[PDB]
Amino acid sequence: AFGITTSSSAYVIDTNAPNQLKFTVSRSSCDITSIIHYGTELQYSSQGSHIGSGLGSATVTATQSGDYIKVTCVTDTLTQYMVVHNGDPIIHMATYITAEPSIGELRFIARLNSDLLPNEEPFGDVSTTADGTAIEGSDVFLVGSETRSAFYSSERFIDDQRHCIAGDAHRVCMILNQYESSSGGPFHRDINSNNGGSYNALYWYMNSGHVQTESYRMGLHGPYSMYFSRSGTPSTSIDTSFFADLDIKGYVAASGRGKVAGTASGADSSMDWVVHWYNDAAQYWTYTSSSGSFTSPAMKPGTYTMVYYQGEYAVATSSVTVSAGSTTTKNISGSVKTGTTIFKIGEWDGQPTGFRNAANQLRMHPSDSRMSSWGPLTYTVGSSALTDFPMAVFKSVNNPVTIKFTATSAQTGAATLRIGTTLSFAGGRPQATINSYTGSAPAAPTNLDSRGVTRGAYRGLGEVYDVSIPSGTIVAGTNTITINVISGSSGDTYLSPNFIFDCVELFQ
Ligand SMILES: C[C@@H]1O[C@@H](O[C@@H]2[C@H](O)[C@@H](O)[C@@H](O[C@H]3[C@H](O[C@@H]4[C@H](O)[C@@H](O)[C@@H](O[C@H]5[C@H](O[C@@H]6[C@H](O)[C@@H](O)[C@@H](O)O[C@@H]6C(=O)O)O[C@@H](C)[C@H](O)[C@H]5O)O[C@@H]4C(=O)O)O[C@@H](C)[C@H](O)[C@H]3O)O[C@@H]2C(=O)O)[C@H](O)[C@H](O)[C@H]1O
Ligand SMILES: [Ca+2]
Repeated sequence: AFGITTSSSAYVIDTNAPNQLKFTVSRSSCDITSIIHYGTELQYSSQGSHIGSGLGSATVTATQSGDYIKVTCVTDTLTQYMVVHNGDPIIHMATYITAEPSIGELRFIARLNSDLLPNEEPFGDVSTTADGTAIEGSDVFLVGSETRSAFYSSERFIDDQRHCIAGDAHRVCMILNQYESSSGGPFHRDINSNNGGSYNALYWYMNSGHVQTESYRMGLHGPYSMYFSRSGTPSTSIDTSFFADLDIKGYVAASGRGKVAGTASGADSSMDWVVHWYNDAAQYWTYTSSSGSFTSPAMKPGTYTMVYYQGEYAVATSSVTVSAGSTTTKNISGSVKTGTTIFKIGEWDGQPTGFRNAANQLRMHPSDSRMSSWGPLTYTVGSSALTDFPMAVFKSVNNPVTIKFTATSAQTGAATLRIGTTLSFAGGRPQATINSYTGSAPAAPTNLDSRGVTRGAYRGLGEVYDVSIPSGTIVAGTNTITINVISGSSGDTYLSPNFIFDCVELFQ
C-alpha cells in the first residue's frame, strides 16, 4: 500500500508503483539505505544514497498529503526533500541550501548495485573506471589500455534532461528539468554517472568547482526526479508542479513566475542559437527556433543579464526584467565582426569543434592511444584539414603551433591575427610570432582552479587574443605564424599550462 512505515531508526516509503518501489530513509542521517524495485534490492549496502557523502545527522519527518508522501531532512544550512506520488516509481527530490556545503560542491549521489546496474547511459563504459588504475589525480583511470573518468559521462546542462544507469532487468534515470539554481550557464557539464568498481554511481551535480565560471546560487535546487524502470526508458516529461502544495522552502510555483519571449537575429545560421538569462538568484536558457524565435522557461521575477549565442559564442548581451504572470517581449540581435579574411581556422562557435581530437576529448583522456598525435604539427593553410589542427596546445606537449599560409601582394597591409580560445589551464595563453615579428605577451587569464581538458571539458571563459600585425610584415608568398602558449607555471604533459582553441582568424 501507498504509505509510510515507521521504526525507531527509519521511515520506509512505499510509492505503490505497479512494479513496486519502496525505499528506506534513515531517521538519523537521511541516507537512503535500501531501495526495493520489483522485489530487488538496488541500494549499495556499505554507503547510503544521499547529498554529497552524507548529511551525517538530520532532523527527519515524513508526512502524507493526499496522494503524495513528503520526507523532509533538516540540517543547519541544507534541507533535503523527497516526494513520491501514489502509483509512480519515482523519487522526486529538491535541495534547499542557505549556504554552499563545506565540500564546495552540491551533488546528489545514488550508490546502486553495479551487478544489476552495470551500464551507463547515454555514453556507455567511458565513465566505467572499475578495475582502473589512476593516471591523473584519483579521477582518471586506465582500464586495460583505455582511459576512463566519471567526467566522460558529462553533458552540457542544456542537453542533459536525462541520464541513467541500467542492466537487463532494471534502469534508474535522473530526470532534470530545473537547472535554475546551478552555476556555469547552459554549456556547463558535470559528472553524471560512474561505475567505479564497488557500485554504479548516478548523480546530479547541482553545482561544483569542475570548470566553474560562476558564483554558487542559494535557495531551492531542482526539483529533480530519480525514476525506476524494469526495461522501459522514462520520458523526460515529468510533472513536478505538485511541489507547490507541499510547503517546499525556496519553491516558487508557476504563478510566481514570468517569461521573456522574442526573436534573436543576425548570428551565424549554420549554428544552433541559444538565449541565456542569469542573475545571482537564477539562470535560465533556451534554444531558439531556426527563425530565431524563443520563449524562456518559467522564470523567477527580477532583472537578468540576457545573452545570445551562436553555438557557445556570445554575439550580444542585454538586460531584461521579469514580472510574475506576464511575458516580457524582448528581441536580441548581433553578429561576430572581424574583417576581410585572409584565412580562418575553425568557426566562431565557442567550441574546439572540428579540430584534431575534439570529439575524442569529451569521452577520453588526451594520453589515450586512440587520440591522434598532438604534435607539434605544422598546419599549412590550403593543404591541411581542420582535423590536422590541434584542439589544444600544451606548453609541454605540442608547443608551439606552427601555421603556414600563402598571401598575395594585395594582402600585405595591416592585419589582426585573432586567437580565440574556450578554456585555459595553469595560466595558459598564446603569444604569436608572424614571420620575424613578435606580438606582446598577454597577462595571465583568470584561474578557474580546475582541470578541464583532461576531464572532458572545454567551456571556460572564452578568452580572445588579438595581435596587431603592421603593414608589410605579411609578405607575398609563404608566411609563418608561431603560436606559443606562455605561462609562469609548470606541469607534466597534459597538466602543463594550456588552452583549448576556438577559432584562429587572420583578417584585414
Ligand atoms: C591532478 C590533481 O589536480 C588537482 O586537483 C584538484 C583537487 O585536489 C582534486 O581533488 C579534484 O577536485 C575536484 C573533486 O571532484 C570530484 C567529485 O566532485 C568529488 O566529490 C570527489 O569525489 C570522490 C568522492 O569521495 C569521497 C571522498 O572524497 C573519498 O575520500 C572517500 O571518503 O569517499 C567519499 C565518497 O563520497 O564516497 O565521491 C566519490 C563518490 C567519488 O568516487 C570520489 O572520486 O572527487 C572528484 C575528483 O574529481 O577527484 O573534488 C571536489 C571536492 C573538488 O571541489 C573538485 O575541485 O580536482 C581538482 C582540480 O582539478 O583542480 C590538484 O593539483 C591535485 O593535487 C592533483 O592530484
Ligand atoms: Ca570553434
